[PDB]
Amino acid sequence: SLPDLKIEKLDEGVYVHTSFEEVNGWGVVPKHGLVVLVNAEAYLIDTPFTAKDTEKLVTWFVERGYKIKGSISSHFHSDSTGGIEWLNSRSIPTYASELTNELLKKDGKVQATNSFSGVNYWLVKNKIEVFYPGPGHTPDNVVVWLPERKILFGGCFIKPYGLGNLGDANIEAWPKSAKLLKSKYGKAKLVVPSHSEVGDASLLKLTLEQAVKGLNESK
Ligand SMILES: O=C(O)c1cccc(-n2cc(Cc3ccccc3)nn2)c1C(=O)O
Ligand SMILES: [Zn+2]
Ligand SMILES: [Zn+2]
Repeated sequence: SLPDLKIEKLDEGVYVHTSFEEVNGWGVVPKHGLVVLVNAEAYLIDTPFTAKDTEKLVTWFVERGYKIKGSISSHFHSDSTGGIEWLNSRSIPTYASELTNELLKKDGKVQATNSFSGVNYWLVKNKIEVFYPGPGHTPDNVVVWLPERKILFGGCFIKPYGLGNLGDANIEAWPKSAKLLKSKYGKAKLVVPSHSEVGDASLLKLTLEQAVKGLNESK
């Protein structure tokens, strides 16, 4: 019924994985994440919704000669963390911020075996960086910057045509968070959202526009 997991090259060493899941009210939801190759090693940027899809993602790169050295989840929702439990069972290092794992704990969900704190964190030095722009889609949402390619994975923060699920959003901080993100990564060549198509740096402007709009319509 749902479309199959999809793995497409985005740039040298950078793939987009897209998994699909029926959520009530949204219909069939695409979820983009990334796989990043650092030498012969693969790093998941977000997991698919499910264990099954996460395992297909892993064997796709293991088949091709890459070992999985780590995954990081950009916020606590299952569309970023759905495969952490499966990864933990395979001894694959999982990462999530302290707050993200805190929110997973409080939801009765399996946590990543590694955490980081602070606004900045290198998953792989000079290759894969994690940055927290402030609350928005969720209290814990973080973006992943790839400095050698100028690719920003915005996750569920980047929302150019609607803010999506507001269940855990902070609509009052989101505009300040988006404006900070827009100035910091304005030279990004590609911007990858969770649920919308890859774009250029204008997706940062549009995300700001939608967050300001969303704040005003709540008053
Ligand atoms: O990450 C989440 O919390 C999440 C979960 C499910 C859907 C989600 N989204 C929904 C939309 C708008 C939309 C409208 C119609 C079709 C597809 C998307 N954007 N994201 C989300 C989310 O907000 O990230
Ligand atoms: Zn979310
Ligand atoms: Zn999402």
